Amino acid sequence: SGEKTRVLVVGGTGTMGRRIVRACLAEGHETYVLQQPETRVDIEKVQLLYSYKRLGARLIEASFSDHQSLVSAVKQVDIVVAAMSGHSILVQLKLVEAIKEAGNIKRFLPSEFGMDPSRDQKLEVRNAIEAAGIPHTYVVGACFAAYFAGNLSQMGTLIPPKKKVNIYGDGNVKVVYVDEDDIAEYTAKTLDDPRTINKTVYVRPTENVLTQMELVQIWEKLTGKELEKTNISANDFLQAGLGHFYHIFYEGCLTDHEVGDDEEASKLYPDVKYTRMDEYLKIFL
Amino acid sequence: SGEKTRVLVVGGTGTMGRRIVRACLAEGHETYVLQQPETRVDIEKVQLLYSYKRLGARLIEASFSDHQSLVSAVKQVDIVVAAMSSILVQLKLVEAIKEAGNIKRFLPSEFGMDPSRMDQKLEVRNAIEAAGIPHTYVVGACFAAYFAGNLSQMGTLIPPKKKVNIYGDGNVKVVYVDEDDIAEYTAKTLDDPRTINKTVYVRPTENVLTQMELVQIWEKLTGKELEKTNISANDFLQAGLGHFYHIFYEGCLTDHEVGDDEEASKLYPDVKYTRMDEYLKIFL
Ligand SMILES: NC(=O)C1=CN([C@@H]2O[C@H](COP(=O)(O)OP(=O)(O)OC[C@H]3O[C@@H](n4cnc5c(N)ncnc54)[C@H](OP(=O)(O)O)[C@@H]3O)[C@@H](O)[C@H]2O)C=CC1
Ligand SMILES: NC(=O)C1=CN([C@@H]2O[C@H](COP(=O)(O)OP(=O)(O)OC[C@H]3O[C@@H](n4cnc5c(N)ncnc54)[C@H](OP(=O)(O)O)[C@@H]3O)[C@@H](O)[C@H]2O)C=CC1
Ligand SMILES: COc1cc(C[C@H](CO)[C@@H](CO)Cc2ccc(O)c(OC)c2)ccc1O
Ligand SMILES: COc1cc(C[C@H](CO)[C@@H](CO)Cc2ccc(O)c(OC)c2)ccc1O
Repeated sequence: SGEKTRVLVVGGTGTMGRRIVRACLAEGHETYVLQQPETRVDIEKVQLLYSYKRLGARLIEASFSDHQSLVSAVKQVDIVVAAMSGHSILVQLKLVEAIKEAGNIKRFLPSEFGMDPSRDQKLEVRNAIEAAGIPHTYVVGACFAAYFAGNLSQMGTLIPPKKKVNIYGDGNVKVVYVDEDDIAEYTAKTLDDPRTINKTVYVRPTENVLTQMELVQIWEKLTGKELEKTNISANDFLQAGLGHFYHIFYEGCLTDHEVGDDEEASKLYPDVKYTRMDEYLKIFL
Repeated sequence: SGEKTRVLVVGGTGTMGRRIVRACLAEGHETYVLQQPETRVDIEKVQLLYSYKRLGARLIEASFSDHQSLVSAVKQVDIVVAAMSSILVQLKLVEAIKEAGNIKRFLPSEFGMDPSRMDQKLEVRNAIEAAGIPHTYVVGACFAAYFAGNLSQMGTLIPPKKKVNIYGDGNVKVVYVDEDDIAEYTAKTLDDPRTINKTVYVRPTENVLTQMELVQIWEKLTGKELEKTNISANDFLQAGLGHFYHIFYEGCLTDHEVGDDEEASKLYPDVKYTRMDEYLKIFL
């Protein structure tokens, strides 16, 4: 009843935000969603937002250009999660100023969910959070399945190729492919977890640590068709986004440091039966 | 098992199309959704399409610029429903339907004002009828999301807080319909022998309301009256504003009777269509 953590989700109509909204409701949190003036005959945003009320969330109107309305919104919750487009990341600095003036917020989870930026606008938001003394949790370390697994890490499409695939290097660099729904559930589980206050939580579910070639081979075993592979060397991979890609697939930046059980999502929350990539890929068959 | 009508939905990731996909699934039709290539780069579209598979729909890949893929798609079904916007894109669909020869009925992208009073939809209708393709035209409603939830105010989709523009005297009857009900009516009519080669008017009786009636439904829900500013026809100097003028000044959705044999809520009385007082509650 009154036991619930009250969470405000900022960016709740986004790809990752909507998942976090639902994950927070499904965890049992009293879930609030920031409603931005953005009606501009955006029928998708509107109906998504109001679909949340049917599930029991509440909407809080505020505007990022109206400092006191952000202050007013965060004063109604205990915890703030932001999941902005990732100019949107730096918009969170206004959010930090409001949390700081509000004084009531117990934890802020900024818009991370990807490459650890501590190896740039995400770092600027971390520094602001830590400067203001706002307790935080940084959720990092995953490749979104929809942008990297469903297309077999090909670019410019979101579904499996039918005949041919580009392999980056030899495709033996380890990558972390995670269904975005699992990222959202780990986020909902960790945001009031005392174990993860002021920590980085790595989302590295063990069985989803895979090379690209391992991901491709999962697909070939599902379809029973060998794809024609073309290996692309680091140098042929001669704008920033291709740079993100190079750090993941050529430098192994998601897997090159081990992580402890006290800081890895699937060990912290072993009850989350995360989606393996053979299961994830079946929907495309 | 296999006594189900097979239906292909074109435009399945759009506002109406997605509703029609689900309504066909809910009606028990073996449901197919056209999967177009430019879908591949849009994660909203992709998650939508593939979520249909989890509900039991199949996807058919085809492209409008590839006649043979259209032909191959329509040979897998018995009925085709299109819900676009690109209205003229349906011409390619018609030639495909024509060549395949197996389609028992085509429902083109209508779901608004009957164009045959009022253009690109008429061109499509001419092509449908010139090819001898049996048809059903679903018309006659204002989408509740675009006209009811905003109390028919413009530039917003949610109820206003204080002011509201009343058009004329707000005494002209308009037809406000939950898009879900339009879709279910479509799903129910598409294989119904009474509606072959007919126009079906979606005009549920309790939802024939003047704008002022709609506003008063909201005031009874909030307990607050709003500031009303009336706008004369002439101040009503966008071709969406023309649509609006026809609806709220000329009353073009309601200036003509429709018979029970051609009105969806009489044809399909088990559809408990959403009344506007229920529809607006979500905004309280
Ligand atoms: N492979 C991976 O690991 C992936 C990780 N990410 C990361 O996840 C996080 C969320 O990314 P993503 O889901 O793609 O973001 P989205 O593009 O889906 O946007 C989500 C929300 O951001 C808000 N937003 C966007 N632009 C603005 C703006 N100018 N002003 C105010 N609000 C804005 C909106 O809030 P509202 O809903 O209220 O309208 C929107 O709903 C990011 O940190 C991103 O880097 C993203 C890609 C894949
Ligand atoms: N007040 C009212 O009653 C309203 C009436 N309508 C009517 O409803 C019907 C459907 O409209 P609506 O659901 O709002 O449409 P949308 O704007 O939601 O678009 C629907 C789908 O049409 C496809 N599409 C759009 N452009 C193209 C194109 N150039 N080529 C190929 N496909 C395209 C796409 O299908 P895909 O998923 O396959 O990519 C798109 O997702 C129309 O006849 C319209 O006049 C619409 C608005 C309100
Ligand atoms: C994994 O870690 C991160 C991942 C991201 C998302 C990246 C970059 O934006 C995605 C696009 O969103 C790349 C991509 C993938 C497939 C595609 O077909 C594609 O076409 C252009 C682009 C951001 C930050 C991260 O830390
Ligand atoms: C009922 O008759 C029809 C109705 C439509 C929908 C029309 C567009 O054409 C809607 C937008 O899609 C107009 C609109 C609505 C609300 C708004 O806040 C708005 O911003 C100003 C503009 C289509 C075809 C029809 O036959």
